Amino acid sequence: QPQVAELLAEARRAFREEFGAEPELAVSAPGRVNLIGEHTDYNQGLVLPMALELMTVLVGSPRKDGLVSLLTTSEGADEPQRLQFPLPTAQRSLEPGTPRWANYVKGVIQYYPAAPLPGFSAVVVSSVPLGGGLSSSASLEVATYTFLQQLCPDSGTIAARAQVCQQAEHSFAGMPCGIMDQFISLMGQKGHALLIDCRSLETSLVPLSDPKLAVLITNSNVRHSSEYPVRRRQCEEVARALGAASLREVQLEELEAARDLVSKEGFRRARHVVGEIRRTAQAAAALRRGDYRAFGRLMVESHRSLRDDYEVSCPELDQLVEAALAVPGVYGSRMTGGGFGGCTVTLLEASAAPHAMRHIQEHYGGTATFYLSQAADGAKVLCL
Amino acid sequence: LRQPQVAELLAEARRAFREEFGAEPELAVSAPGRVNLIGEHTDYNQGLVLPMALELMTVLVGSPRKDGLVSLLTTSEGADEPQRLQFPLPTAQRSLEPGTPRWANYVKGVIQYYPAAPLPGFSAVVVSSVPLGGGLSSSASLEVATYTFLQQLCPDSGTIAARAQVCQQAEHSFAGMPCGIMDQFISLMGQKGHALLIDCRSLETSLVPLSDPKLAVLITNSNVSEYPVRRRQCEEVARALGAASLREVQLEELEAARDLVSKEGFRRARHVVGEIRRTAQAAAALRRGDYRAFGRLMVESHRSLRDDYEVSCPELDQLVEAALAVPGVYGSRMTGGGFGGCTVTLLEASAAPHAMRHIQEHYGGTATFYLSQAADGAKVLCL
Ligand SMILES: Nc1ncnc2c1ncn2[C@@H]1O[C@H](COP(=O)(O)OP(=O)(O)O)[C@@H](O)[C@H]1O
Ligand SMILES: Nc1ncnc2c1ncn2[C@@H]1O[C@H](COP(=O)(O)OP(=O)(O)O)[C@@H](O)[C@H]1O
Ligand SMILES: OC[C@H]1O[C@@H](O)[C@H](O)[C@@H](O)[C@H]1O
Ligand SMILES: OC[C@H]1O[C@@H](O)[C@H](O)[C@@H](O)[C@H]1O
Repeated sequence: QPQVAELLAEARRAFREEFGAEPELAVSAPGRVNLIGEHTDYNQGLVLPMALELMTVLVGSPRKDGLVSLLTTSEGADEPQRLQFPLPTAQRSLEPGTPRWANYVKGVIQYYPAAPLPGFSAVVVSSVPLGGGLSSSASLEVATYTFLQQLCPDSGTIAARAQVCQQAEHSFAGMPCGIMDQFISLMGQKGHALLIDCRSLETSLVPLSDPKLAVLITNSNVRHSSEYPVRRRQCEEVARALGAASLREVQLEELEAARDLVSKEGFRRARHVVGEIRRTAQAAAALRRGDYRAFGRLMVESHRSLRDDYEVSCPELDQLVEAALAVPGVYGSRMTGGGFGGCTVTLLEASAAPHAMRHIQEHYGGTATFYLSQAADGAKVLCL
Repeated sequence: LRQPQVAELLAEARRAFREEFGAEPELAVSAPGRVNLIGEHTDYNQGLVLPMALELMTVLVGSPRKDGLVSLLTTSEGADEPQRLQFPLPTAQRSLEPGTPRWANYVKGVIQYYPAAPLPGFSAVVVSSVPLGGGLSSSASLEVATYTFLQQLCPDSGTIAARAQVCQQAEHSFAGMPCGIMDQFISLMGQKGHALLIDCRSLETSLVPLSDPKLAVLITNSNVSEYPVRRRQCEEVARALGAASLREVQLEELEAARDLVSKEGFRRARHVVGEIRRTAQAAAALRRGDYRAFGRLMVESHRSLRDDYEVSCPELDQLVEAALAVPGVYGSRMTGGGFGGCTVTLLEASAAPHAMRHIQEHYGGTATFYLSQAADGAKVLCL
């Protein structure tokens, strides 16, 4: 996978060809994979993501124009890959429009809490596959936010940055996500997974640094997204039915006692959340002591839960997981992200990765892409 | 009440570097000081600590040299004279040695133990808003700033923890101060708006949010060793009880071994076992926002540090008592090694102005105040 220096150079060449000068500021923000703890973040639960070596790099310079001039080199983006617009004012504010990819940067600008924000020129380069479930969106948003910090440093907390980037995805991209993706992109540490408590936003670094251990990401290359807001609504319905603020304050037994207060579908939805939250806490402890096969088994429980109770999996994802579990050296595997496509995360012995890639691909009714990634750092400034 | 900003420090550091070396510095770096909310003298006992990084800071600017020489200048007034120094890099033949001035030992030690090569010569000026000798770990601030600087000359491979241990080894061998890992760890690991619960046995770390406009952290500098003796006693008591460190001992088991240790040694161990338990309790109190409970654990810590560990002094005890009389104050205690230094006070934000007035008026000396938030750890500054 491409490294920051190679990407930074690509962004510099493109900025030169496009604007005639060298960029003055450089910034990067990684993608992410969730090892376990799915569909718990908007339930104030626990998550265990790690930052990927896949990355977004932004280079640029301030302008006197009050204008924003943007260029992205990613081919999978909505055309046109270039866009320019004036800075928002108290009079007129930015508006979500076309091209779609620029809405992510527009939103971060609109909700940035510091002033005065100058105009700027910038080019975007990325090794994060757009729409593949590794949070290219969050990578883009956090990169933009980190870039704006160079033009106009902010005062508030890191959590505010995550919430600023999340607000943008809500209002300008129309996707009501949780804080997880933005948070891991901001808070990742290389050679570590990040156990995130989405109620208190307290953070715990769980070491992930074993040359014998590999994390295999498999993209199903499918994306069937309209049920995510439906699941979010169901969980809230069950929390009200039980007189609770969120499903995090609910454990299985209390859910069992109140079975008749919620719908049958609602009960299965809540059962995943309550069970995933505990599975996540168990996986963090298992990972601290190096119990990889225990962690792998918790990964498979998560997948079963996501497949049957939460119903956000799909045949492609299910087929990928089973093939992965047939390969020797695999500790566990499951879908990651929202579901209905996207990627599969697999914990396995590093030596088994080549064979795992061959076996998974051969038993998959479709084209599969693979990324072998280590735990990486979060957003950072790059000195040019 | 006083606190310089990063840009002001960076600008001050370049002016000094320009006046001294004739060119603009090429590299810039920063590393914060620290205040320990609770968990004192437990770190080298494999215990728990709850520090936060301060807005008080060391900024280092410099550039590589072709000389193979190191040229240093610090503008800190409390620094050992002379504040200018030049010396050659360590070689396979001759290695650096702790000499004079004392302050140069901190950078020399980090240089000697830096794990990467080849290290070029460099010029650098140090500026700092951390009071030297005030208990906010200016030493660790200087070391971590240095380490981050050398990473610019020659990036390292290892982990952040490895960087902390290099800076800790430097303080041991070149400063003659057998400290624990806490100060180096927080200077590298701090995150703004967060305290760091550090398990000094396993090095597990938790970022605990500290971001409440209703809550203020008041640091009081009294403006005023025995440390290696305390570390020795703890080791003396741990072997006597057949344990690797005081962390594996609970209060009741220590009472059984009363005849196995000296009277002083028993009191030392009683503090550690109780401080470790208080630190874990204070972190839990913080998660639920129970500031009153957190303040009480802070005051118990001071009592323990004053009576059993005896690392406080009359000035600190006077500052702590005055602070506890102020309404809105949750608790107060000494921080750092002791025998002087600063006092940390958790209080209602609205009470800060009165607390500073009350403490100052009832203190037999001139006191300095810092109203600080949890700050970020070491970072590179792009010039
Ligand atoms: N580097 C980039 N350049 C331009 N647009 C981007 C970039 N990264 C993401 N986007 C926009 O965000 C989208 C990613 O949306 P999403 O479905 O959340 O995928 P992911 O799971 O990768 O975040 C793409 O449709 C794209 O338009
Ligand atoms: N920025 C600086 N410039 C010069 N000397 C410094 C600087 N920071 C620390 N020192 C030196 O480091 C020492 C700090 O020692 P220490 O007793 O640990 O105090 P603290 O509690 O502030 O770390 C001082 O004795 C002083 O010589
Ligand atoms: O575990 C499901 C996750 O799905 C992601 O796509 C979403 O952005 C996150 O907020 C989280 O809900
Ligand atoms: O709480 C006592 C502390 O004292 C400091 O001076 C020391 O550097 C730290 O490592 C820690 O032991």
